[PDB]
Amino acid sequence: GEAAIEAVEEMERLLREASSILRVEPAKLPKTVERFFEEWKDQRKEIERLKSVIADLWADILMERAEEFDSMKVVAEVVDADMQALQKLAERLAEKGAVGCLMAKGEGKVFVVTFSGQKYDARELLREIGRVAKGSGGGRKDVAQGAVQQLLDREEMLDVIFRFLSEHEG
Amino acid sequence: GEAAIEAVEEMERLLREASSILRVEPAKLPKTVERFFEEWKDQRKEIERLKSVIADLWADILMERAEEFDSMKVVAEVVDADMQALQKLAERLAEKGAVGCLMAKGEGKVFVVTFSGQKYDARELLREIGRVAKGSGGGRKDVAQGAVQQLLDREEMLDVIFRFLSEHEG
Repeated sequence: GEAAIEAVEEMERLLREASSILRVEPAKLPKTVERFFEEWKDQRKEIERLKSVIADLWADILMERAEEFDSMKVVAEVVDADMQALQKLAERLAEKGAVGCLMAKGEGKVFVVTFSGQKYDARELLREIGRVAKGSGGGRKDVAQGAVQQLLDREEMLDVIFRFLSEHEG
Repeated sequence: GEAAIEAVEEMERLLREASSILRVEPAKLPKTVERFFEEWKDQRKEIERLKSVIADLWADILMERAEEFDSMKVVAEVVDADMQALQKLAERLAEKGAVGCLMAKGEGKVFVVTFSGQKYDARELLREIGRVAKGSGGGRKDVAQGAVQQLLDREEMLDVIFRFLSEHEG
């Protein structure tokens, strides 16, 4: 039973350890730990909130240079984004009833995305430009992910997508 | 020392509570109090970063709506922002060489932020718009914070900002 004291040291150890890495009286520890755990959870959601807004504004900015084709706003721009981003943008542009494609340079390859807020099909538009840039990908009707090897101009793009519009659907 | 035989019990509880809130065995507490604490600071950084990005984009989209007075851009708008935000925008907007004022509704008052990436002094201007919306603030030559009771329309703001520009132009 002489190990009943060596354990008491254990407890006092652990307490002061944690209690110290937060710079607080070992007696005001629980209170601050609770607080910190809260902030930690808040910050977690807050960051996720901010990430949203950024893609929001970002999409908005992308609409600012849109082209028109049958009252439809076509968006085609090269962007400094990772795929996850391009996807967060594709959706957003789509919900605004726009149609087009976004590309972004990746290491070794080019990330591509296509969105549709109209009857046209994302996947359909994607292949179409995929043939041009030499690559493939798939997705849904309103959004489509893809990877390619050649980076195209906003012109080359618009050109590609314009055909797809004037032809594949009317 | 009996008043100490319970003081030890105390720490057993203290330790057990902290452990309890971060859902971990007291043995493995400091390890966890550490990870979180780290992840805590990281988050705070990340958040402050995401903010300066929302700013970068936001401002970029405010100019898209600027009027011009003798080839200079003037931004005047009502935005959903807090004084920290405003100040973030004002600086960006001035760094891009623009004149103008931003106003946002708050708890019981209206926040004002004028700026000038030109010869004009942000303060002079604030003083002027403040005189009309009933309020005051201060700042440096290029940016200025202030509070006002009535929230101006864009017409109203532009109205003021231009009159001011015209006086220092004749």
